[PDB]
Amino acid sequence: FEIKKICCIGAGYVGGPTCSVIAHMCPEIRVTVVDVNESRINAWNSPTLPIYEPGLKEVVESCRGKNLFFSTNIDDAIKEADLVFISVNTPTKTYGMGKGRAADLKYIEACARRIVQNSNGYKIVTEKSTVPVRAAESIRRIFDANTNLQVLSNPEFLAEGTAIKDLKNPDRVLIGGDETPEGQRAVQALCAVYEHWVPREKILTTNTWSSELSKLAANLFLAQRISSINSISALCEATGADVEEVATAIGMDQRIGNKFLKASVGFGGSCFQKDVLNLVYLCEALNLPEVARYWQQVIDMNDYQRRRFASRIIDSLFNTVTDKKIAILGFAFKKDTGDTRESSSIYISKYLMDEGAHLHIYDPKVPREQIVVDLSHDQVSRLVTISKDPYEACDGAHAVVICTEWDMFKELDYERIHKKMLKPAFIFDGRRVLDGLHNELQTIGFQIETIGKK
Amino acid sequence: AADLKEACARRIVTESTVPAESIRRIFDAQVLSNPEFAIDLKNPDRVLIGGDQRAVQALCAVYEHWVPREKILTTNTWSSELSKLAANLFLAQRISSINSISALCEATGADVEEVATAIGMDQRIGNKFLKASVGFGGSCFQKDVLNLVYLCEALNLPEVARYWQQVIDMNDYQRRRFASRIIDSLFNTVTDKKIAILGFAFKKDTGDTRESSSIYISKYLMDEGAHLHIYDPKVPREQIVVDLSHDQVSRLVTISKDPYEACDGAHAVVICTEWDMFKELDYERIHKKMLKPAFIFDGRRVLDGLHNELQTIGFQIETIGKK
Amino acid sequence: MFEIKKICCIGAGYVGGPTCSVIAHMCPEIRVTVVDVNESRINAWNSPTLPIYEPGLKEVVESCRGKNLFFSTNIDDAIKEADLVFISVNTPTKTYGMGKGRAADLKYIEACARRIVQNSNGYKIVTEKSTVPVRAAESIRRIFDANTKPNLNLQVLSNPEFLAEGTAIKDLKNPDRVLIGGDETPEGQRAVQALCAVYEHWVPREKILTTNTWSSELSKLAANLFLAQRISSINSISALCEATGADVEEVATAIGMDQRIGNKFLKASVGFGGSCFQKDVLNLVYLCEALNLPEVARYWQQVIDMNDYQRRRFASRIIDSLFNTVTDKKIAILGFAFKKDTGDTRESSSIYISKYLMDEGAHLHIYDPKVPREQIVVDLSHDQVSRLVTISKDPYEACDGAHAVVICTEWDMFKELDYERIHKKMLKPAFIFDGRRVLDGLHNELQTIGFQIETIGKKV
Ligand SMILES: NC(=O)C1=CN([C@@H]2O[C@H](COP(=O)(O)OP(=O)(O)OC[C@H]3O[C@@H](n4cnc5c(N)ncnc54)[C@H](O)[C@@H]3O)[C@@H](O)[C@H]2O)C=CC1
Ligand SMILES: NC(=O)C1=CN([C@@H]2O[C@H](COP(=O)(O)OP(=O)(O)OC[C@H]3O[C@@H](n4cnc5c(N)ncnc54)[C@H](O)[C@@H]3O)[C@@H](O)[C@H]2O)C=CC1
Ligand SMILES: O=c1ccn([C@@H]2O[C@H](COP(=O)(O)OP(=O)(O)O[C@H]3O[C@H](CO)[C@@H](O)[C@H](O)[C@H]3O)[C@@H](O)[C@H]2O)c(=O)[nH]1
Ligand SMILES: O=c1ccn([C@@H]2O[C@H](COP(=O)(O)OP(=O)(O)O[C@H]3O[C@H](CO)[C@@H](O)[C@H](O)[C@H]3O)[C@@H](O)[C@H]2O)c(=O)[nH]1
Ligand SMILES: O=c1ccn([C@@H]2O[C@H](COP(=O)(O)OP(=O)(O)O[C@H]3O[C@H](CO)[C@@H](O)[C@H](O)[C@H]3O)[C@@H](O)[C@H]2O)c(=O)[nH]1
Repeated sequence: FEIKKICCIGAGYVGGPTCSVIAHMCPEIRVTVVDVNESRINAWNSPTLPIYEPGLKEVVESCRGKNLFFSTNIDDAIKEADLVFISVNTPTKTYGMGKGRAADLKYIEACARRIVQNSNGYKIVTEKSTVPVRAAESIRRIFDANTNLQVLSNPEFLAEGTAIKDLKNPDRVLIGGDETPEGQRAVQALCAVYEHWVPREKILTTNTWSSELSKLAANLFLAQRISSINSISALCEATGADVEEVATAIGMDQRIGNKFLKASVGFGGSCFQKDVLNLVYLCEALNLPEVARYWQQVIDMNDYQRRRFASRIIDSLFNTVTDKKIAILGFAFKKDTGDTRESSSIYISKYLMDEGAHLHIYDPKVPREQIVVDLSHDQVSRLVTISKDPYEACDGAHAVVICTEWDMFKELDYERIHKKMLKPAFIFDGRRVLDGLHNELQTIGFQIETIGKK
Repeated sequence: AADLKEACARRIVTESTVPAESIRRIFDAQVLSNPEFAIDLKNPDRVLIGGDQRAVQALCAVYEHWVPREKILTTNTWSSELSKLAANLFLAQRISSINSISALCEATGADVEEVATAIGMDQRIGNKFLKASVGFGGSCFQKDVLNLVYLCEALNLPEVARYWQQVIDMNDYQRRRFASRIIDSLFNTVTDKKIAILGFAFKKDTGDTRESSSIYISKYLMDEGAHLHIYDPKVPREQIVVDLSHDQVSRLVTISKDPYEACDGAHAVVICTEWDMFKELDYERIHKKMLKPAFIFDGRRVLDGLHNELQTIGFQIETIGKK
Repeated sequence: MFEIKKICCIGAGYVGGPTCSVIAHMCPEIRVTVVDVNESRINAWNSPTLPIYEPGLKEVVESCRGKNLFFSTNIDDAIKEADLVFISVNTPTKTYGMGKGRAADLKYIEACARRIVQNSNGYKIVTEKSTVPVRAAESIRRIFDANTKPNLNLQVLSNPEFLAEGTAIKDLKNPDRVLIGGDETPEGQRAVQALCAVYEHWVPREKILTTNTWSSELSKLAANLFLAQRISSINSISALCEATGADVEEVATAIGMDQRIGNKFLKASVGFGGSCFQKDVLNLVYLCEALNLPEVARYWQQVIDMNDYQRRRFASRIIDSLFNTVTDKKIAILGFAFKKDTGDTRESSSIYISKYLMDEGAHLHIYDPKVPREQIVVDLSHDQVSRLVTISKDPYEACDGAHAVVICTEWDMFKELDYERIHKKMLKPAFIFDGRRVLDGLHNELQTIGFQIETIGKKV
């Protein structure tokens, strides 16, 4: 049967865009996006959405109330839907066994049990959340216990900031399901939904475990690249080579690809580190410590890169930063989003705060309450100010610290900035956005240090 | 670490894969970089040339006969020497990463071929050098990782040193757990059992055996006392003897002239090189003449699909990245 | 040519105050102005009760306070009037962030340099007496080269100090040597020579060494290294003595008679204290980890670890002889200063021994002849103090009913106590743990009296 009603438990960075794009593409399907956070739902029904995603505002306003809905009423959405997406979060457990390593599956378990408490007849439950391998066996055991529901895997590959383009023109779609009769009917049903706008060559079908594991493996390879090119940047700094030339060189070899080779202060975002940690913690239970400590190097290098960079700043400021004003330009974890999950800016700020530095922080899309929240747990009242515009942040600053590649940081007037900074002045370029702009800054008198230059 | 023993350099008074500023001091008391990346010579992805200036352009002038200036990259010399290494790093690291994934698959019922397929369709990742195996071989890869590791130990960059050292370690793990897998399947002992080793080259379509995983699987099985019968189409007999020597070799190694005679009375067939001729073998013939139960360890994913036939023929088959 | 006639010293502490009082005493024709932010301190200098205890200091200060020696909170005006500016502030170990517990906190220095280049014009010599990491001057030079003014020409020197507390006045008046470092340029050597001219009034010329800034800074550290290494080395031997039957004092004598080794700083102890020895080693250990010298770092780290071991060994001997329980047991701590003839407590082994016994729930009664009472209370805090710490007005009150007497500071008076009397009112068995060897030779008398006496480097 053709899927006519779709429910998505979890209206976050996945459930919101992914269902907006399903509705814009499939006008004969009813897509209700639900969530327990009533303020989140209400924001999804607002002129100011709860997440900044380019193109997302257009897409939502094009369907909300035609076939795109956002509701707090979790039950009826499931009861009447033909397909329930699970797109809830799977953080790293902060407690109990595996604290700091294992993924917390309590929010998935919550969906699985509310689905069966609120549904009759035939429905397709799809796991889009990034789970461990064989987690779809767990939903199956639940459904075969409190007894007709099928369980599928359809991970997402959207990266935040480019989520709309990536959802309209995906490299591939991954659908994993049972190798049974009942399962292969449910898979080709989900294919039908995607086939409205994804070509069939770019829809990949496998079994449940191979799918759950492909998502982790892909994120490992991606994260590994960054760390790999990040490690080269420290190599460059010690041999006077240049990480951008080396990266450009590496990337011309077609078998390597030219993507994901931009050195940086450190990868951030909701998923990479938690997924790597997840896979490592998987490996211990499976008695696979080599695989475990192999991928663990992807995290160690990231942590190194951030620390090395944080120390770069303190060392250069004549080894002390207590009571010194420093500007942090960029708090989002990447450009063109307002998500600050695991942003390297948190980790540099927290390092600089431990030295007693007074921070002035600016970011175009990140709301101030998030920064205050991210930097706390007061120490924040004393040391952290949040600036309305950048020139305010650098007024009387000893140093300018760029942690996010917002294109506008080139556009700044460093003549003006230099006139009002304490002397001597420094710029610490954590994203290489200022390449080529050096000689200017050098003549202006700024001392410019960046990732991958001696 | 790099055996730089220079002998090329001083004789002169462009490059090899090196860690050139030593040249400019010998010469101080025309030095560019131009490393290599088979018959690849004809349509190179890119031609690397590094210096400090018309000399880069003389060497651009020579390549330009068949490579367009778009595909020719000039840089400083340090960045040229580094770029050669880091490429091989990223390449070798892809292989070790996918090898690590295979172990994961074997323990969870995923297929490394399905997982690699899904991985590589991410254009950012790219789908080259993602075919799991028993271990990467060849002159440059392991040499180049170690070389860079030493270079890091001597620049006080141990975080970096030990990060890339995992590319070697995981390759070592992939080779030993395969060997360990052969031995465990044959009831924990392999002493005096004939085992057929199929394929001694490091990749297919070469005679090159340098650092071939076949060397290390064979040596592992030699430490147990297995009777190895080795056959490889192009690798010369005497190179096998030399590669396993340093007597242990004479007591345990037969170099067979064809695969069917090396598989006769064997407990296991261990495929280490991806020669296509191994796919086309009469495996129903092999199995009648092998001891029972017969085994096939496919360290190259060359028997994919044929499993049902082989399994029904009565063969017991184990392959990388699929239980 | 150029003569220093006005000296400002930012920092009125154990260095700034004595070094300037001596300078002023020997040079009637130079105006020495010692400034500090701490108004309660400055005011104590202008009082008859000086803020620190140094034998002879009260004499030297009173000799020229109001004539050519002054103490003022007016940090701004002294800078602007001075021909020479001493930076003499503290460089503690960072208690936070990167290098916590290792690296030196340069914030106070950096504060001086910016306040100097703000409040100053014309020609001044900026001199770094505080103990800094190698190259720390170079940071001051850069601060001056970016915040420059018309006709401002601030010169930067290294003039490290070697006085020991408890001998500061004697050391400042006949120092083994003076160390001055400056850039090997025209401008620097001018300023180097102008600082020599000052010291030349009372110090022999040959004893005035001139080097570059680095060499100067590093020398101060290395000397402090070599010094502490001797203590930790003899303390190491003392351990081997209690295990073998040797006697550290006998061994120390035999060692120091070799003139290549020399016979000073071989007096084994519960462990070295004072503000500089531990931090200066750690500072250098930290400095090596940035210089990619891991072998040198761990070489010097041993000085600190041996001293931490000498202390904890002693604390454990006490606790073991009280059968590993000390709860509510009275114990007398004689000596809280880090050496005799001083009020200073910074890093005094007495603190650490008191902390080890407070973790056992003992009732400590502490007596010191010079350390002020609230200092001890501060030093033992961060109430555990309320329940466990009494501060004694005299040693006999401190030993009244005690299980043990722990001598930590070699105050000459402890050796003269009425130990017959102490013993009568102690609980038996009645221990004396001598952490300073001040009671050697009284072992026979103390033993017939009934005391259980133990000491560093003597076998039990
Ligand atoms: N952010 C990204 O780029 C991508 C993330 N993923 C994965 O997709 C998942 C979704 O992550 P995000 O959307 O970024 O996180 P999120 O925190 O923004 O979304 C989770 C939402 O689900 C709601 N929720 C949780 N449990 C619920 C329950 N029992 N009932 C109803 N609502 C519930 C929460 O209130 C929250 O608003 C994660 O597992 C992530 O690893 C996969 C691909 C891309
Ligand atoms: N005490 C000793 O035996 C010797 C120490 N040194 C070195 O000399 C330095 C001075 O140490 P001490 O005098 O013993 O320490 P201290 O703590 O007694 O003296 C420092 C004084 O400077 C004041 N101060 C700090 N920053 C200031 C500022 N910006 N403006 C004005 N006043 C400020 C403080 O309030 C304090 O009164 C240390 O770095 C030490 O390593 C060198 C030789 C001997
Ligand atoms: O060359 C690069 C590329 C990325 N980054 C950093 O990597 C982090 C994450 O970037 P990105 O990959 O876009 O993060 P996400 O937006 O979370 O997307 C990733 O994680 C998602 C959730 O697992 C997957 O859906 C996507 O495929 C995957 O790209 C950011 O902080 C970037 O600054 C670099 O430093 N250098
Ligand atoms: O998907 C793959 C691809 C290769 N391999 C194995 O890994 C090795 C790769 O060898 P190969 O790449 O052919 O080695 P070389 O022929 O020495 O050349 C490589 O190393 C050179 C030196 O670093 C570079 O110039 C080349 O671009 C690079 O392909 C072989 O043993 C293969 O069997 C796999 O296991 N999976
Ligand atoms: O043989 C000895 C000598 C000293 N100490 C102890 O070691 C510590 C240090 O003693 P001392 O050297 O007098 O301390 P300071 O008074 O701080 O002076 C030292 O530290 C100063 C600051 O760096 C330097 O200027 C001096 O040269 C150097 O002697 C004290 O707690 C002593 O009890 C011993 O245990 N055994």
